[PDB]
Amino acid sequence: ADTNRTDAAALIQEAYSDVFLDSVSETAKVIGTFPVYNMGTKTTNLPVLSTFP
Amino acid sequence: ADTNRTDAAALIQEAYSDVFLDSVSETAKVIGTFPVYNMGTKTTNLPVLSTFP
Repeated sequence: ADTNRTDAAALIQEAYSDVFLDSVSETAKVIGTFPVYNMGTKTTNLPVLSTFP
Repeated sequence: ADTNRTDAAALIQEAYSDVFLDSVSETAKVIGTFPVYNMGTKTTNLPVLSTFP
């Protein structure tokens, strides 16, 4: 006879690991790749040149 | 041949001013005018002489 793993089982803890959770927040790929402007109010006016000399 | 204010318009932002911006005035007067009693409970009884011999 021997003390089996099933006999000792109450003596044995499970563990925990986060390896399959994401390590970092995503971001909008448009924010990552196009120019970003920090707005101070709901509407910003942006002039564009339309015709020239 | 001349440019104009209409051609240049997208270059021309409007200003903002507080000169006529007034908050509401405190027009309330009975608490400053009349005798004030600081109530300590929902109801206060005021005995008065009603009739005399």
